[PDB]
Amino acid sequence: HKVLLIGKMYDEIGEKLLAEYTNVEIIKEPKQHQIHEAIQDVSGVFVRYPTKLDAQAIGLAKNLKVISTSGFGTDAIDIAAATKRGIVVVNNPGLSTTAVTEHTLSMILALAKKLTFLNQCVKAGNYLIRNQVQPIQLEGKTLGIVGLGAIGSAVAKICSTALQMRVLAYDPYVPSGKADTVRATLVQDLDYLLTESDFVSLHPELTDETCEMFDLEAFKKMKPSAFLINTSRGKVVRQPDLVTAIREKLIAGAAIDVFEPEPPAINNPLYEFDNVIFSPHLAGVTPEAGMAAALSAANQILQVLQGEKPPYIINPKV
Amino acid sequence: HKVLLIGKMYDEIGEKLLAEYTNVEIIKEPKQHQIHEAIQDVSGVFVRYPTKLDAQAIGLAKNLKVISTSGFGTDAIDIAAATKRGIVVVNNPGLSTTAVTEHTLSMILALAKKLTFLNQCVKAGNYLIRNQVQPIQLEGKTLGIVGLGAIGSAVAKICSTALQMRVLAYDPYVPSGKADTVRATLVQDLDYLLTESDFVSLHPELTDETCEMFDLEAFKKMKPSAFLINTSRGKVVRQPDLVTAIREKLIAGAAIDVFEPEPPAINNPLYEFDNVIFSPHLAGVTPEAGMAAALSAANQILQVLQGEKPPYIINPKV
Ligand SMILES: NC(=O)c1ccc[n+]([C@@H]2O[C@H](COP(=O)([O-])OP(=O)(O)OC[C@H]3O[C@@H](n4cnc5c(N)ncnc54)[C@H](OP(=O)(O)O)[C@@H]3O)[C@@H](O)[C@H]2O)c1
Ligand SMILES: NC(=O)c1ccc[n+]([C@@H]2O[C@H](COP(=O)([O-])OP(=O)(O)OC[C@H]3O[C@@H](n4cnc5c(N)ncnc54)[C@H](OP(=O)(O)O)[C@@H]3O)[C@@H](O)[C@H]2O)c1
Ligand SMILES: NC(=O)c1ccc[n+]([C@@H]2O[C@H](COP(=O)([O-])OP(=O)(O)OC[C@H]3O[C@@H](n4cnc5c(N)ncnc54)[C@H](O)[C@@H]3O)[C@@H](O)[C@H]2O)c1
Ligand SMILES: NC(=O)c1ccc[n+]([C@@H]2O[C@H](COP(=O)([O-])OP(=O)(O)OC[C@H]3O[C@@H](n4cnc5c(N)ncnc54)[C@H](O)[C@@H]3O)[C@@H](O)[C@H]2O)c1
Repeated sequence: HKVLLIGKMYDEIGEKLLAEYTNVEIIKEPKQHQIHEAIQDVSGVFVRYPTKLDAQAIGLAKNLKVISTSGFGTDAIDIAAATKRGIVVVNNPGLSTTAVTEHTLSMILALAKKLTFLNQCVKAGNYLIRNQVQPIQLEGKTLGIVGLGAIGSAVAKICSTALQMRVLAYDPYVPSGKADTVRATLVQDLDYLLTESDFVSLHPELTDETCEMFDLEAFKKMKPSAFLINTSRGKVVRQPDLVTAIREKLIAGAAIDVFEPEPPAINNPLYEFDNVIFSPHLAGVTPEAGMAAALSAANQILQVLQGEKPPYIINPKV
Repeated sequence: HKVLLIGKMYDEIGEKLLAEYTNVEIIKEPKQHQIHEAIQDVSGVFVRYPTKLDAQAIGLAKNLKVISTSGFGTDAIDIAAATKRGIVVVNNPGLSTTAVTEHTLSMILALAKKLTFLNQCVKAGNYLIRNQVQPIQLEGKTLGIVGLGAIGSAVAKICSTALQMRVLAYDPYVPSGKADTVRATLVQDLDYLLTESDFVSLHPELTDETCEMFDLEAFKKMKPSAFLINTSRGKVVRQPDLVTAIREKLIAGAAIDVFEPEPPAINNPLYEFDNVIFSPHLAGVTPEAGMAAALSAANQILQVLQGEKPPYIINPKV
C-alpha cells in the first residue's frame, strides 16, 4: 500500500507511523500537476488544511481508499466525489481543546491590554501614550460565550475563576447546570448576552443556525466598548458586517483566528484596522495538538487499509 | 490651602476629592517655567510619574508641605531636597496587584502565541506562515517567578492552576510554604530556575541585590527557547545585556513594561527586534487601579495639610 501526504502533517510522528506500514510520499504546497501524478496509484491520502482535494484528483486516484483531513474541517475536500467512488473520508476533530482555550485567553487579554497597539507606540517612541489610552481590567467584566461546548466551557471556567470575570453563556442545546459547573450563567436570550457583554467569544459548532449568526444586527446590540473574539469558524461571522461594525464603531475591536473563505485573500478589508488582530488559523495548532491529530490521521488511514472501521467517518454511508 | 497637580491623576476622583477641600490647579506635560510659577504659593504637590520634581522647583515652593507621587516610584523626585526643607514625600504603592497580574498573563500568553508577529503576517497576506511557525502550548511548561510577593504569588497561582503550568519561584525572603500555597515550588538556587524555565517573569522588589540581577550570565543560563517577562522595575535588567542576549539568541524573546531609564529614549536599541514586545509602563494602570491610587494620593495630601500622619511616608524623619 502507498500513501500520499498533500502537505505535511502537524507533527512528524504521524508520518513515521505511516512509513512503518506503507510507502509514503510527502508533497508541500503542491501545484495541481504534482497532485495528479502522485495520487494515481495511492491507497490513502492526507490533506493538510486548507488545501483542496478536487474531483479531478479523486477521479485520477484509481486505488484510493481513504482520505483524511488534517483537522476538523472538510470543506476543502470534494466529499461528494469521494462518496461516488465509495471512498472513506475521515476527520480528526476535538484534539486541540487546550490549545484553543489558551489561544482564546491570549486574544481576550491582548485586546483588553491593547497589546499590539501599545507595542508599536513604544517602538515608535510614543511612550507618552500613557496619558492617552488605558488598558482594561478584566476582573468584574462580563464575558459572553456563544457555544458552551468543549472549548467554550474551558474558556468559561478559566475566566470566571482565575480572571474573576462574570461569564454568560448562550447555547440552546445545553442544560443550565452545565453553565453552573464552570461558574457561568446560561442565558436563553442572545440579546441579553450581546447587550451585557464586555467581551464576546465565539465557540459554537458551525450549523445552519449559527452560519452568519453574527451580522450587523448583532454588532449593533453589542456594546460600543465591547470586543469580538472568533476562534470557532469563519462562517459564523458575516465578514462585511464586521468590517462595517468596526469602521462605524459599533464594537470596540476584534481578534479573529478563523476566516471565510480560507485561506483569506491578501487584500481582506479587515487588515486595515488597528483594533483588529489576527492569527492564521493556529488556535488549535500547538505541537501537542498537532501530534495528537497526526497520530489520529495516521491511525485512521491504517485502519481503513486494514478494513478496521475508523472513528471519524464523514460519509458513513460508504 | 492650594494644591498643584503636575500631570493629571490616573482618575479624576482624586482631583474632585482634592477640590472639595483645597484650591487645585492641574498642569499637563508642563515646561519647567510652568512648574516654577505654579508651585510658589502651593501647599501640596502631586507628580504624575515619571515627570521629575527637581531641587529648583522645591526651593521655589515656599509653602510646600507635602509631595505625593502617582504610584510606587520616587526616583524622579529630589527626595534629598525635600527632606532638607522638612517636606513630607509620600508614596502610593500596592494598589495595582490585580492589574499587573493580568498584564503579566497577557504578555506570557502573547509571547507563547507569537501574537504580535502572527498579526503582521496575516495583515501582510502571509497566512501561509501556518507552515513555518507554530504557537507554544503553556500546559506543562515551566514558569519561573523571581519574587514571590503580591504580584508574583498571584501570577504563580493562575499559571499553575488555570494554565496547568509547573511554577518555580526564587525568593530568598519567603518560606517554602508560601510557594506551596499557590501550587509553586520555592527554589533557593537561581541557576535551577534559569535552566529549568520556559518562561521567566520578574516580580522582585528593586534592591541592591536585585539591581541588574538579570545580566548576560543569567541570559546564558536561560534556555535559548525561553522568554523573559519584566513588569517589575527597569533596573532589574541590565539593558544592554538583554540587547545582546536577544541579538545572539541566548533567549527566544521578551516582553517588557518597565524601562531604565524612564521614559525610554526614542532610539532604544531593543525596539528593533520583532521578538521583543513592549507596553509603556501600564501594567498597573487600569481605571480601577488608577482610581485607588488617585484616592490614595488625594487622601495623603489632605492628611498632611490637616496634620494627620499619612500611611506611605518615604522620608519618615521629617
Ligand atoms: N488590542 C488592540 O489591538 C486594540 C484594542 C482596542 C483598541 N485599540 C486601539 O487603541 C487605541 C485606543 O483607543 P481606545 O479604545 O482607548 O478609544 P479612543 O477614544 O479612540 O482613545 C482614547 C484616547 O486616545 C486617543 N487615541 C486613539 N487612537 C490614538 C492613536 N492612534 N494615537 C494616539 N492617540 C489615540 C484618542 O485621541 P483622539 O480621539 O483625538 O483620536 C483619545 O484621546 C485606538 O486606536 C484603538 O484602535 C487596539
Ligand atoms: N510574541 C512575539 O512577538 C514572538 C515571540 C517569539 C518569536 N517571535 C518571532 O516569530 C518568528 C518565529 O520564530 P521561532 O521562535 O518559531 O524560531 P525560528 O526557528 O526562527 O522560526 C521557525 C521557522 O520559521 C521561519 N521564520 C523565522 N522568522 C520568520 C519570518 N519573519 N518570516 C518567515 N519565516 C520565519 C524560520 O525560517 P528561517 O530560519 O529560514 O528564517 C523557520 O523555518 C521569529 O521571527 C521570532 O522573532 C515573536
Ligand atoms: N481555530 C481552531 O484551530 C479550531 C480548532 C478546533 C475547533 N475549532 C472550532 O471551535 C469551535 C468550538 O469547538 P468545540 O470543540 O468546543 O465544539 P463542541 O461540539 O464541543 O461545542 C460546540 C457548541 O456549539 C453549540 N451550539 C450549537 N448551536 C448553537 C447555537 N445556535 N448557538 C450557540 N451555540 C450553539 C453546541 O450546543 C455545542 O455546545 C467549533 O466551531 C470548532 O470547529 C477551531
Ligand atoms: N509595571 C507596573 O506598573 C508596576 C506596578 C506596581 C508594582 N510594580 C513592580 O512589580 C514588582 C512586584 O510588585 P509587588 O507588589 O509584588 O512587591 P512585593 O513587595 O509584594 O514583593 C516583592 C518580592 O520581591 C522579593 N525579593 C526581594 N529580593 C529578592 C531577590 N534578590 N530575589 C528574588 N526576589 C526578591 C521580596 O522578598 C518580595 O517577596 C515591584 O518591583 C513593583 O515595584 C510594577
